[PDB]
Amino acid sequence: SMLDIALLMANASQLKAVVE
Amino acid sequence: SMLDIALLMANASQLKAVVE
Amino acid sequence: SMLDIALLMANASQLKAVVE
Amino acid sequence: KSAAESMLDIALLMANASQLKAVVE
Amino acid sequence: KSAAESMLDIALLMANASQLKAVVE
Amino acid sequence: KSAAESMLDIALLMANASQLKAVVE
Amino acid sequence: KSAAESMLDIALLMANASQLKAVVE
Amino acid sequence: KSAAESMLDIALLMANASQLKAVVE
Amino acid sequence: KSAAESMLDIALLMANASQLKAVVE
Amino acid sequence: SMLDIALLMANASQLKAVVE
Amino acid sequence: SMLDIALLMANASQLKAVVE
Amino acid sequence: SMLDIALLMANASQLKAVVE
Repeated sequence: SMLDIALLMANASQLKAVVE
Repeated sequence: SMLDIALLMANASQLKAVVE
Repeated sequence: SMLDIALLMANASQLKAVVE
Repeated sequence: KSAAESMLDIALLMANASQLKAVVE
Repeated sequence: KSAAESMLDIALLMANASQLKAVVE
Repeated sequence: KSAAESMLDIALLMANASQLKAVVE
Repeated sequence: KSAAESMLDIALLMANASQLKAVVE
Repeated sequence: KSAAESMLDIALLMANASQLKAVVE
Repeated sequence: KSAAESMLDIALLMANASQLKAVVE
Repeated sequence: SMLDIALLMANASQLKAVVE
Repeated sequence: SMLDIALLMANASQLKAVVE
Repeated sequence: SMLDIALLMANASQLKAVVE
């Protein structure tokens, strides 16, 4: 007997600007 | 007996700007 | 006996701008 | 000039009603 | 000039009603 | 000039009603 | 028993770029 | 027993870029 | 027993960039 | 000159339960 | 000259339970 | 010249329970 309700959300934002 | 409701969401945004 | 309801969503946005 | 406008979304709606009646004599 | 405008979202709604009746004699 | 404006969100709503009735004689 | 489970959502995404160049000599 | 579970949401994302160049000689 | 569980939310994200260049000679 | 972007969204949920 | 961006959202939930 | 960005959100929940 087991009733897991495991549930996730996630975000991400990488930004590698090499502006001269 | 097991009743998992595993469920995810996800986002992502890579951005490698080499603006001169 | 098992009643998984595994289910996902996902997004993505790569952007490699080399604007001069 | 230039431009690049992206947009994108996801929706989800559910009414799951799982049910289990494991029985052993 | 330049520009790059991105936008993106996720929604989710649920009414899960899991139920278990494990019984052993 | 340049610009890079990103935006992104996630929503979630739930009404889980798990229930278990483990019984052993 | 009884039950009445309702759920409903709205999404919206925009990139409006209005622009006006009113000129009078 | 009885039950009445309601849920409802709204999302919105924008990148408005209004611009005006009123000029009079 | 009875029950009435309501839930509801609103999101909003913006990148407004209004701009005005009123000029009179 | 006018550039309205008027725009709406709306929800509603009436519920008149007379459960005895 | 005018650049309105008027825009709304709205929710509502009436509930008149007369449970006895 | 005018650049209004008027914009609203709103919620509501009436509940008139006459439970006996």
